[PDB]
Amino acid sequence: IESGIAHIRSTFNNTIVMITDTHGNALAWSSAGSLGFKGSRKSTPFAAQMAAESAAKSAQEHGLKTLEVTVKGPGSGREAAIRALQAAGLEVTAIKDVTPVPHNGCRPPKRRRV
RNA sequence: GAAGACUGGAGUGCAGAAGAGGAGAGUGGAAUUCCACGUGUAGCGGUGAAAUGCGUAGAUAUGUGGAGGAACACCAGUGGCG
Ligand SMILES: [Mg+2]
Ligand SMILES: [Mg+2]
Ligand SMILES: [Mg+2]
Ligand SMILES: [Mg+2]
Ligand SMILES: [Mg+2]
Ligand SMILES: [Mg+2]
Repeated sequence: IESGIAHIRSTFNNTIVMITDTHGNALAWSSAGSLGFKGSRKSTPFAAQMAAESAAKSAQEHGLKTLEVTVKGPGSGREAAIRALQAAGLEVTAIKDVTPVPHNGCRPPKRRRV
């Protein structure tokens, strides 16, 4: 409405972008798979470019001049989408890293190729 | 072998110090999974490439509460104790 927030999760397989309110309910979303990418083409920064553009440009109807980006996931598609959202008109107030680091909680799945 | 003597071995007392040494009872936070709720739309997941799999009974993402189990981020170092 006036100032929402943007959630992004660009893992090594996909880039999902979110736009919500400041109290945190969904408005519009897009993904690298929604644009027609089949193989591992999702993980590229360019697929994140199209996802970010198509998600920010569809947030115009809701109405938002400011937003903040919360970046989660270890993939290679964060800066691209952050810049694409910032360069569509809405200025990103601040950027945060929200990766879920555990304090040695539960054992991870076994190492690959053994 | 026997009878004595000594303190440089061994032990006791006195004054200090460090420590993931052991056993019993009780509390803490972050995170994974499950459950309920509010917008929320067509995909999510995964590989070198895919498919099986989950998803219009409406998933992923998304904020708010509840349950349970296991291991203890930084400190952390050919550091410490046995
Ligand atoms: Mg002595
Ligand atoms: Mg919890
Ligand atoms: Mg599982
Ligand atoms: Mg949920
Ligand atoms: Mg929760
Ligand atoms: Mg020793």
